[PDB]
Amino acid sequence: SKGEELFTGVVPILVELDGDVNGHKFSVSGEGEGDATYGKLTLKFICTTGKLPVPWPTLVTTFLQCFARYPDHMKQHDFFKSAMPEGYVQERTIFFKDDGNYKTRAEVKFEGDTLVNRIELKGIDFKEDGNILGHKLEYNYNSSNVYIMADKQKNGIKVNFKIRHNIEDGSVQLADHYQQNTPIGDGPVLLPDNHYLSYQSALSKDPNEKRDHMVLLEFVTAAGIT
Repeated sequence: SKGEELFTGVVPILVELDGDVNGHKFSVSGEGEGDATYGKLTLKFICTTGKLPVPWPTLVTTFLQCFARYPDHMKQHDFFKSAMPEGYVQERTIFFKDDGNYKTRAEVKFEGDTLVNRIELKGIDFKEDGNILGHKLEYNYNSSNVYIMADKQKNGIKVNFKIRHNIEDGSVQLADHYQQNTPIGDGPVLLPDNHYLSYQSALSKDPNEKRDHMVLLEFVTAAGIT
């Protein structure tokens, strides 16, 4: 079985990120599970290399759009599942307004019965005491919309959206995200009509975990096509 069928149940997820932000190197491991039928992800991330040198909320968007719930009438527009199990490559630049930038490359594919997202992230030109390195961002998340359109020129899609990280003084740190996805395997794939994914998310902590970590729950629904 392969394609829009592998996500009918709960699917285990793995995340591996090796990072370098302004020369500060770190690694994060995550695990949990997803159920695309309900548009639900549940993940816990632990920084295995010590103190995370950037705020957890700045990595939420980095840490599985294949688990979006697409309505039946939108089900023929779900690129992410249509590319599975071969998977896709995910690339981003994330521009933090008046601060540094992130660049990410990720691989999403089925390894056995587990979906695995392996990510590399490098960040540069961040201020030593900016909102990111100075840990001035509130630990919370707002509701966002993620806009998707086809990029036929690359046999993939182009995606962009803008996240708004709340700062402890009531101001906002903006993060302009630009992303494109192309399949990892060589083959057909579904290219969508213009549409968006509606995101809601929640961050918490595990009271019994001694290490720096993040527990994350996401709800994802496709919309924008009538």
